[PDB]
Amino acid sequence: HMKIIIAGKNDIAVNVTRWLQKKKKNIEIYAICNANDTGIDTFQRSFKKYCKDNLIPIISLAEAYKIDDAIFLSLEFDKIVQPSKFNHNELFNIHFSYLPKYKGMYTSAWPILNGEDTSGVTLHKIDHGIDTGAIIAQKEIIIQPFETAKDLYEKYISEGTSLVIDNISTLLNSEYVEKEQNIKYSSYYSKKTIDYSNLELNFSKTAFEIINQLRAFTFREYQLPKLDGVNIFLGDVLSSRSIMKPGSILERNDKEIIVSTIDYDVVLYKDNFKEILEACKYSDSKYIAKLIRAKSILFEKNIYGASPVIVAAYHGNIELIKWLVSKGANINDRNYKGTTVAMYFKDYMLKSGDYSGLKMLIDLGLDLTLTDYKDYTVFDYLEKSGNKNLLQYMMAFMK
Amino acid sequence: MKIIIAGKNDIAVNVTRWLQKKKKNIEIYAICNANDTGIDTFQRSFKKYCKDNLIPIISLAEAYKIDDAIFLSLEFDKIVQPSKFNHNELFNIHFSYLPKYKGMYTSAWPILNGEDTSGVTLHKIDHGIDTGAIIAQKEIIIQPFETAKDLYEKYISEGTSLVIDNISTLLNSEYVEKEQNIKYSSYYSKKTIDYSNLELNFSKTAFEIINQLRAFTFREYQLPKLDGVNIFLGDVLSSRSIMKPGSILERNDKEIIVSTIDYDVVLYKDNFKEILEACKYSDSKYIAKLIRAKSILFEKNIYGASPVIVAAYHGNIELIKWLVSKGANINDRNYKGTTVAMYFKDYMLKSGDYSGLKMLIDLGLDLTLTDYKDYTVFDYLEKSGNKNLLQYMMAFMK
Ligand SMILES: Nc1nc(=O)c2c([nH]1)NC[C@@H](CNc1ccc(C(=O)N[C@@H](CCC(=O)O)C(=O)O)cc1)N2C=O
Ligand SMILES: Cc1cn([C@H]2C[C@H](O)[C@@H](COP(=O)(O)OP(=O)(O)O)O2)c(=O)[nH]c1=O
Ligand SMILES: Cc1cn([C@H]2C[C@H](O)[C@@H](COP(=O)(O)OP(=O)(O)O)O2)c(=O)[nH]c1=O
Ligand SMILES: [Cl-]
Ligand code: NA
Ligand code: NA
Ligand code: NA
Ligand code: NA
Ligand code: NA
Ligand code: NA
Repeated sequence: HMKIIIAGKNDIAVNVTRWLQKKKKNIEIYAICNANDTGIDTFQRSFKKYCKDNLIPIISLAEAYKIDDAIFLSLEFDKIVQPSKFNHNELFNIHFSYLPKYKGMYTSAWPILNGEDTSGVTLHKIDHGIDTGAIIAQKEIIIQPFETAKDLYEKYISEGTSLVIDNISTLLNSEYVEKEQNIKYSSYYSKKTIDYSNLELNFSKTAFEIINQLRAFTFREYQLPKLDGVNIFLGDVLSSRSIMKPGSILERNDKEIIVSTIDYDVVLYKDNFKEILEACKYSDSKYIAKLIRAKSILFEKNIYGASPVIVAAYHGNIELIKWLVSKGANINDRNYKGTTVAMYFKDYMLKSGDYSGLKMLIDLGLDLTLTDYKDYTVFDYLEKSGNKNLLQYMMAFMK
Repeated sequence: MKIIIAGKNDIAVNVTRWLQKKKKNIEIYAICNANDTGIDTFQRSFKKYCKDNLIPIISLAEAYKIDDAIFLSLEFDKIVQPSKFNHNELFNIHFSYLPKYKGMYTSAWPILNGEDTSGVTLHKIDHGIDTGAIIAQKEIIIQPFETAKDLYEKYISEGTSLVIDNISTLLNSEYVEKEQNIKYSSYYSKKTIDYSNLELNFSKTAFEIINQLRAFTFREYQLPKLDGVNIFLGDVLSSRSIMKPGSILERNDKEIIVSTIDYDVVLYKDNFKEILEACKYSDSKYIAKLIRAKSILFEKNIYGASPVIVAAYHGNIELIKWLVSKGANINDRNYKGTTVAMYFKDYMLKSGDYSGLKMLIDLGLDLTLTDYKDYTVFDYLEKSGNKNLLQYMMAFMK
């Protein structure tokens, strides 16, 4: 007889709700969605789309205020909840910082920008204020020095998901503890603190700070940082210290732009992801290696979720797959419909008739049991297309 | 031995002064910052001190040619060519714990950002800005109650001592250098704060806004304002208004209460002026009721007069004892270097009542101190022919 209202967006809303349906089938779910959920799966899943496809009713916040016997759980939700319009106090939020620091907006950027080594996710009570209610559970997150705003956000989504799952029973059974947030070190950033319509690198800063600007503004689906309108994908601190005014362009080549700072010169790497992606169809690793300035560009994706590893698999480019995996690519990487590397590779196998590299991919960790967001395995697609012969081949190599 | 002092303000004066007393064989050349007006304000003019002490004033171009000098920058404002000197004895005092807080407004940014500490750094002048290898640092604890002005004064004081503590090593190539790290480096330009258009930001937490107050509280430049009304500090309240941050919840003659992102804040209206006036004649019981922030007791008017000075001038000894027990400086000075003892001396002359001198002495009054014309209180008594008071005060000297 319990009820829960899940209000928000992206993979956190989707995977928390999924868990509920799998492990809490018993509980009635109502969903609230954000204003800019279009019902189309982008780099994050559409929660609106998920709810419609699963017959989970979508309600408004107005209506949510009047359900007395429900828990309310907000996950990247875009609406100011007014707690007094509820007739209960079981209102919970996952905020993407280690509160009491970084209340408010852009928590994937500000910690990077300010030079933080760590951040966190915090489950808390909702009160009238913004990210101010009492803390229930938290988890510290390491921000690696290579990681971008995008990587950080994806960690938020992932850890935020687990924290909810590790606590949701206590929320449902009213078995949780709370602690008021401290005054000291409390910080907050409004939407006005960064103007993503007019984003600008500031070279009157240290190299350290400037590399953190790049990192903090590297979130491809929104933007990359620019210099003279040229997109940049990361950069490094050089050993030289130019006499010239900070902001002064020291060199341009095909791959990079070097710039004067307050202290050390920085090299900014021109974004060539699109060129790299094209090249991953047929080129060997030797050729890709020379294209690469920052190693992490190998794990970037275009607006459909296609990565270098995914493109490599689609064209059977097995020596490149191996290399990409050795550099840290995910052998089970997915695009934004959940289509896996193994599914792309199956297309290559059908087209070429060369099945011989499957065994080696399986040894790299390739997982044939995974399902896309229609809940199909590669096996279901083969059976549907009537390729029984390739189906049994693939079956025999899985583990 | 020989030294070029390039810079401005009290630290440059203090180090130069110290050198003329404790190392009278050293030759000194100065460079002054262009915008030194030659006139003392709440900071002393280095240019003025140099002209009055016949210290030669030279330019960067000249400094490059003096091969047997060390070059000491005490907030010098010009980029130098390090390698153009024929030596590498090139030093700078910077008012931060480097590599953090490179650049400008180092009395503000650390407080704004919620730091508990800062410091001063003696380092090499090298390529970059504020980036040369570290020679010696002093950590400074920034107390929760301390303003920009309090921190600036610690910088002056501690930087001066940093220099003095290390001056032999500087003159004799006997220091140890450690190149700075890059990690946690920060820098702020002069564009990062616009002091001609300061606005408090209330879309912030209580902690941040109190730290804004502190950071912007530097009376001789400005105080923070709400409704064009000046504020001297404030406090966090345990209540939490539903009203948009920045909404005024209450006002009276003492204070203004405002909504924040989290905890309501009380902003205390600046009543220093009222306090200073009252110090002429009120006792501590009355004064204590005017105070909303203890440290307003140590502010100064445009001449440099504090409560303890006004009290001494008026022979208000009961209040001096109290002020001192609150942390005041019994030897405070105005912007001419006129000490508390000099003001009290005037009171003794006007009153003919000398008996309170022992009480101030026991509170720590120092009569040997000198003003910026270099006179003690005894010298002024001499010049004025007040031989009786001079004899009375002299009786106290061991
Ligand atoms: N070569 C050299 N390096 C130094 O680090 C140094 C010297 N000389 N000489 C003395 C002092 C000078 N430090 C500075 C610091 C900032 C500006 C300056 O013009 N800053 C501007 C604008 C530049 C920008 O932001 O790009 C500002 O932001 O306020 C000038 C001199 N200094 C100490 O070691
Ligand atoms: C709106 C926006 C966000 N971002 C980054 C910073 C944010 O932390 C991150 C997620 O932003 P967003 O998708 O707005 O989610 P949330 O509002 O829940 O933080 O995306 C950009 O890089 N550019 C943008 O224009
Ligand atoms: C110029 C200025 C400085 N300050 C503070 C910030 C600084 O760290 C501190 C000392 O500055 P100061 O050494 O006077 O810097 P400047 O070269 O600009 O004179 O005073 C103000 O509060 N208001 C102001 O208008
Ligand atoms: Cl198929
Ligand atoms: Na209610
Ligand atoms: Na914005
Ligand atoms: Na530079
Ligand atoms: Na001259
Ligand atoms: Na300014
Ligand atoms: Na409030």
